[PDB]
Amino acid sequence: YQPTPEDRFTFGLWTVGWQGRDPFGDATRRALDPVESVQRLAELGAHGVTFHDDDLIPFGSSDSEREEHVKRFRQALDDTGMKVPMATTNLFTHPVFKDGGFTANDRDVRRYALRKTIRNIDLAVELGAETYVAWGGREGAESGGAKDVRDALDRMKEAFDLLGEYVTSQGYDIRFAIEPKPNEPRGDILLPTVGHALAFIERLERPELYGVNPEVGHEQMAGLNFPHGIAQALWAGKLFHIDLNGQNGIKYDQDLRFGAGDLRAAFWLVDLLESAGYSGPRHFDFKPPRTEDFDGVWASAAGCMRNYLILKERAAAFRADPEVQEALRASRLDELARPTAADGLQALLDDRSAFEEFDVDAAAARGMAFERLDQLAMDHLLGA
Amino acid sequence: YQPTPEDRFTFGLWTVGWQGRDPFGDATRRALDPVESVQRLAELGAHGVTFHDDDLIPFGSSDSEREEHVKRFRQALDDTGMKVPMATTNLFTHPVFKDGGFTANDRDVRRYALRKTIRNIDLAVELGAETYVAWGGREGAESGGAKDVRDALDRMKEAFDLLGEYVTSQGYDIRFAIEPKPNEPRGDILLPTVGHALAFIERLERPELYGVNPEVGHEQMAGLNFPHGIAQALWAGKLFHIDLNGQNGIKYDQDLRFGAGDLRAAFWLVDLLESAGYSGPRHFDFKPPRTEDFDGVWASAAGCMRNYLILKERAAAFRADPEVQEALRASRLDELARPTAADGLQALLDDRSAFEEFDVDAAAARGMAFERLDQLAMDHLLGA
Amino acid sequence: YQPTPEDRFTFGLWTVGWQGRDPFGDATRRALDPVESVQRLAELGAHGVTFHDDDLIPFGSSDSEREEHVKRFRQALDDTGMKVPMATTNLFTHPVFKDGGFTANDRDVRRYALRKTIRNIDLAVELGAETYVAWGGREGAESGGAKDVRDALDRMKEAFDLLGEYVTSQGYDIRFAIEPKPNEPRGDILLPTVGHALAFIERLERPELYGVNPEVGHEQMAGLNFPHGIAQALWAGKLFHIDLNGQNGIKYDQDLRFGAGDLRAAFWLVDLLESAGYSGPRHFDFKPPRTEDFDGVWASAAGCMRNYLILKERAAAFRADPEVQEALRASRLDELARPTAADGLQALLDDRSAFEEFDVDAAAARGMAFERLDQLAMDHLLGA
Amino acid sequence: YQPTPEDRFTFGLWTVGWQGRDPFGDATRRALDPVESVQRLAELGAHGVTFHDDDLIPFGSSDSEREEHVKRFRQALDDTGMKVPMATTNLFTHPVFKDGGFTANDRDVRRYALRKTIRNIDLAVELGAETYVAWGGREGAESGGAKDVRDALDRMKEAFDLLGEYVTSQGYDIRFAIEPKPNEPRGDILLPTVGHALAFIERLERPELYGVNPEVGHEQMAGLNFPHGIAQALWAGKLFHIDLNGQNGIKYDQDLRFGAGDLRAAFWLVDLLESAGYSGPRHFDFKPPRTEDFDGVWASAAGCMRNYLILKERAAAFRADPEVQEALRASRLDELARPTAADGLQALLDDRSAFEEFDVDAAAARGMAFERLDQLAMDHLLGA
Ligand SMILES: O[C@H]1[C@H](O)[C@@H](O)OC[C@@H]1O
Ligand SMILES: O[C@H]1[C@H](O)[C@@H](O)OC[C@@H]1O
Ligand SMILES: O[C@H]1[C@H](O)[C@@H](O)OC[C@@H]1O
Ligand SMILES: O[C@H]1[C@H](O)[C@@H](O)OC[C@@H]1O
Ligand SMILES: O[C@H]1[C@H](O)[C@@H](O)OC[C@@H]1O
Ligand SMILES: O[C@H]1[C@H](O)[C@@H](O)OC[C@@H]1O
Ligand SMILES: O[C@H]1[C@H](O)[C@@H](O)OC[C@@H]1O
Ligand SMILES: O[C@H]1[C@H](O)[C@@H](O)OC[C@@H]1O
Ligand SMILES: [Ca+2]
Ligand SMILES: [Ca+2]
Ligand SMILES: [Ca+2]
Ligand SMILES: [Ca+2]
Ligand SMILES: [Ca+2]
Ligand SMILES: [Ca+2]
Ligand SMILES: [Ca+2]
Ligand SMILES: [Ca+2]
Repeated sequence: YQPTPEDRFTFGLWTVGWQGRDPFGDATRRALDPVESVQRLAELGAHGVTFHDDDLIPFGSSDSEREEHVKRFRQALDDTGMKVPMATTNLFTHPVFKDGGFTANDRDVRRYALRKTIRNIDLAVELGAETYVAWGGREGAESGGAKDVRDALDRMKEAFDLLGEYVTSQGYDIRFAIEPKPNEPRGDILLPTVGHALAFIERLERPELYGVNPEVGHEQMAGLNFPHGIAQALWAGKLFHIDLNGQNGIKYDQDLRFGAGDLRAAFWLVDLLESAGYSGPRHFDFKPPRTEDFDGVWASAAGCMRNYLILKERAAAFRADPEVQEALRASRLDELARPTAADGLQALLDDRSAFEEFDVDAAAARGMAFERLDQLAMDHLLGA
Repeated sequence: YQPTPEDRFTFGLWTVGWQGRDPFGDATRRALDPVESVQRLAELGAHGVTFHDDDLIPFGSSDSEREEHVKRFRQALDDTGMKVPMATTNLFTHPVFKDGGFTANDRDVRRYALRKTIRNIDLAVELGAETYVAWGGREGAESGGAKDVRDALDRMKEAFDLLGEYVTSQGYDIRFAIEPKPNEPRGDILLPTVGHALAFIERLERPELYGVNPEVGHEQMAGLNFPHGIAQALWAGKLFHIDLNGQNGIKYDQDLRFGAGDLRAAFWLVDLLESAGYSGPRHFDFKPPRTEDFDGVWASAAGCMRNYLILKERAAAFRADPEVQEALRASRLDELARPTAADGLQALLDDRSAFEEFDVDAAAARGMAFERLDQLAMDHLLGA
Repeated sequence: YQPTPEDRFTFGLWTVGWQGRDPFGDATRRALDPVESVQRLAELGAHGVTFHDDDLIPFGSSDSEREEHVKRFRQALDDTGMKVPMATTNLFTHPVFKDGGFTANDRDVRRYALRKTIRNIDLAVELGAETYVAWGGREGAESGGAKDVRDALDRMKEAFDLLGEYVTSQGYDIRFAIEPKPNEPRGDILLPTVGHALAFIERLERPELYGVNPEVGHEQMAGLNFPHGIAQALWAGKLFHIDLNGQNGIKYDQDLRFGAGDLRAAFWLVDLLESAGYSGPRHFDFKPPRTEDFDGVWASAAGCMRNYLILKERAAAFRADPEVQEALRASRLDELARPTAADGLQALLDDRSAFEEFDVDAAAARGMAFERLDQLAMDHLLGA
Repeated sequence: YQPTPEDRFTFGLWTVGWQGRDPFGDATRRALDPVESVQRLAELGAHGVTFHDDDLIPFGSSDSEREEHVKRFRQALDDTGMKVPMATTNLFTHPVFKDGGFTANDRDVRRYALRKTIRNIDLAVELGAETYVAWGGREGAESGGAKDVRDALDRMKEAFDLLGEYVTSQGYDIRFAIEPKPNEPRGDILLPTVGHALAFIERLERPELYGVNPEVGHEQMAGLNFPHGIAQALWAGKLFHIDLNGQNGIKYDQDLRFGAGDLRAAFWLVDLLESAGYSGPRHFDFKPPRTEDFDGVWASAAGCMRNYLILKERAAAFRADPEVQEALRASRLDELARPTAADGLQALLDDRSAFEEFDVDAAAARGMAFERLDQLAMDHLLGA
């Protein structure tokens, strides 16, 4: 279960570089130079790395320092063959963003958020990124009177439209991917789920430039089914990128390594990504637990890729098994894929077998055989 | 705090008529004749009533029985002055819908679900309903292999498109409102939140014919903020109807009376509905607890309306209070409502005050004053 | 992975016999005669069956009918070799228990609950049960003023003490096991978790006669860690029985088959039961989904046992693997098992290495190596 | 609604002194000198303040610095009349406690945790504290193999027993109060709820020296009912202290000001504390949101006390209202408080009215009248 470049495994600098500070605790690890992270990730088999502006160039850097940080990072990419498929802006750490970046009540802060984002889009394009993620972690509120949500959505649409106008004006090919999160750090965050983000994009001036970047743990923090949400994003043609990790139910964002947390949902997620032919990066946005030292960081990163590969094998074995294919037919998954009334409305209205002469009791008595199907899925996942 | 017709308070026959059966218990109340419910609700001050096909006409009724049930119900509406603003189809009780109505794996069941829905749309229009709700409570799954979600969304779009074609073909003015629910009775339900439902409608052939019918307790079962979701529905122009009740967090659907459950969210919800000028029915979809007898049913129904009216008074007093208006300005809610960059992209890019000369520390130091604002909101809610 | 009698797999009559009625749906399966269930379960490899009074003898049965129902059930046990290790009372279905059995506000109902329980304890002992479960599903409230909790705990202690006095007076060897549940059907249920139940037992007159019957899905409905709760019950010497099933997080009680839901928690649970040498029944309290017909019921029941057996194999392989034993030492699990200060308080107070000369930085720098350990656990669970 | 000394309102130095750092953000406020916090809290009407060792004396302080910090703090207490009723140890911030203090796998860390705790107990007693809180925020795990829970409970009992032996040996009158939390910062924390903590105390060598310090938001993070848990702690005689704040359901620990979050549960909590005659500190363990500046910190602290006082008034008005007293009788709360069978077991067994001649249907038909009672409670809370 060894990673290959074709696996398109990527990691954020902030994942393996997380120093272990939490709401109740100081750092447990020293900061990592991005150069070292790129070298270690490449040795593990990763194919790419992603960054926030402030992960790559320390906030408040001079132009000379900025150029030096980029130069060293570019050298590490060149030394390893690593790609930079995606970048994003830090609009959450600095205290100025305490009430948001794009939807801050203070208009001067909203303007500043856009200028900081635009500067980094230019850098992202220079490093070859195809996707630019927006995670509005500070957009939201802890109390009802603090944020009029319709006004905040107007400000959020305004900002995304300006960014769309900027990329179009520069002839860039980069597309945006909005990453939903339901809460944390704000009490409630705006566009809290993949559904809210999909609905919002359809009101933007150039919707084609935007998609979603769903994260396993985020949808799970709302107790939602992550593979279902990904299916709806795929159905919309909007799965531009994805963040893989684990989460143990409704609680704070744990960012466990992928495979940890809800193992069965990880299995059905990989089954769906592979069956649907998702072709973007398989990006891990996780945090090696603060209990770990540097050796445990790299073990945790390797485990993300290993788990994806084991799950890929088992889901492929499941779908290819003739006994599973027979069970899928027994459960009528083939009939779910056939149109309900390709004959048309009038034909349906005149079809007595659809109503007047439909034997509801006979239909009701037919078992769905879903448990047998699911135990074949469990046996394949466990290699039983 | 006495209801008036202008309050547009409505109730489902199945709410006050709920007999108290739960997963672990038999009925605690006798069935109510819809005629009696219409009479009692009208005496409490309600203005309208809603129904599923099977609440008004027992499933499997002959045409003569159907006509008789409707005749008596029409007489009660006429005797009381009560309206029927909304109706819906029962696509969840009968065992034939065990795997769904519109998204059942069995194609014959999907066709039957549409024929049952169409028959009731005709009746709804005859009774004067303006909104027809779809609640796909059986659409979903308990296991991963049982339902391919992209195929189910294709079947769901197909069904909604056929229904849109049917209402258009009859020249009806009725519009549809899809009611999201994240789970229960299925392990996970398709279109689980207001966001997913809004995003789905934008892929339908005639999106203008569809909106949402969000329910307080449903969004709260995903731990989401209900007033935020309603704000996004309003922002989209899609709040066609609403279901009001209470819920105590993430657990089974409690359907408490409105005002119970999360009282502060009820306050901010009524504040938003009234400020936004929502003009549809204020419909209660709740269940008087099974501990209650018939007298407690009517007390619970009256309490729904009373609570809405007390909250309406307190939210109006809050928004009208000059001290609150000053606090809103102190927290910059006025600046949230002003465009970020009406000057345009190029002007923003050339504005040094937005970046090069923006004093982030001075901006960061400015408190938002949200706690003072929220304690004024608490004082108004409590009449302190 | 075929069950043997030594596996002590048991099932409630109400599990495979569940007819599929839910809050929104009618039965999807015909009732099962307990005789048929005992025969089918025995054919699958189960070793025992459990019952509520009302599952075995229909509520309101005459003495002759009661004797006949018992006679046929005894014949089926004799025909199959099946055991009856545990029984319990239905104090939740009948409307008289709408506000509780032992803690009903109506005193006449509390007395009746005790008389109904006592009658069935006599029957349980006659059928050979060693454990009598109490699940106070109706003990609790939907509103604050409805139940004074200190008074309800007094009534609950009174009832358990009377039951303890009754078994002691008859010379029975049967012991009680209280099954916690946090909510559903009541908004909040009294003794909501294994901790609350353990604490309550320590205030009973004969605490030795009571233990707990924790259920996987119940603790998970509070988002608690089920193996941790079982560890605390074991630590207390109070794990008298256990209910095995699956649950997908915080939501209504799903009662999926064991292995479904949180698969990693099922793995750590079986690892703990086996390592601790738990010797009671491995009882499944689950509901085959209502999508299923009779064939799917038996497939679901078989899957419960299969999953327990696969997890038993993988956890045993994990603990026996020398590489895992080395990792456990690397993570200091051996040092967790050694007393902190067997040298005593004064020796600790005078030990400069414990404070004055303790190098906190050197200790802090040592990684815990938990991720490597956990990926060995994942590899064993998946057979990778 | 102005605080008085008799209200016993207290606050932790770390509450109003919280600098606003979160998992995704830097500090938004400068550190406060404890002297200033004591002065400001006293001006607001608080009566006492509490501390962790490391809030009062910076970690790694020399003896001279330690004495100076204490001297200035003692001067501020003397200048204001403020009390120090409770203290606790910081066993979570420093990286050495990354795997716990008392239950760290590393034995040297467990010894160090006890020595750090003992040093601060001496200081707490010198400052007049009556209660010493233990919050084992780092005791727990993110993965199954990392912590054997029975061994960790042995180590936890060992540590508490040594602390009990230490206070007894010094003749101190101080008692301990264990504060449960279900998760955060560890994936799952040991003794996750008030029930688990109560059960654990009953296994300690001197149980009389230990009680609980429940926190509103903590029990709510498990979706549990906080007033119910407090009722069980009161029933056990173990409510030694309490932490008051708000929380909006199951998610990360928000620590909102008291009254925010679940307002109805705050009402029933204050009703219970006052009716039961709880006589310990009404301590606020909350964090003014990081959106706020210093003025908003003091507004938030004042709001905690104001809300407690408004709720105290409304709950007292509720219990004193003759119409509410009549409703309580109508709902049989008086019968809940009467023994079920003071006549004894044999009298119950021979009482035909308890079984043979009990009319279950007549009893079942009696409504509980809980909705009318609850709407009187809502009307009192809102002053309607
Ligand atoms: O993906 C986002 C992540 O979830 C957050 O924690 O940091 C910003 C990243 O863009
Ligand atoms: O028993 C069921 C079978 O498993 C399924 O495949 O077809 C319907 C039948 O009723
Ligand atoms: O609004 C829906 C309700 O939530 C459900 O329980 O019954 C169908 C109704 O249409
Ligand atoms: O103190 C703050 C004030 O409350 C707000 O209104 O303006 C910013 C100031 O910094
Ligand atoms: O174990 C209990 C189960 O969880 C409940 O649903 O039925 C009573 C059983 O005793
Ligand atoms: O690297 C760590 C190792 O994995 C563990 O076993 O001992 C502490 C070391 O610091
Ligand atoms: O009460 C505890 C609080 O909940 C935690 O966050 O800090 C330690 C305090 O002792
Ligand atoms: O209607 C009910 C009344 O409200 C209660 O107080 O007594 C039982 C009666 O049945
Ligand atoms: Ca995350
Ligand atoms: Ca992410
Ligand atoms: Ca509902
Ligand atoms: Ca509804
Ligand atoms: Ca259950
Ligand atoms: Ca059970
Ligand atoms: Ca807290
Ligand atoms: Ca606390």
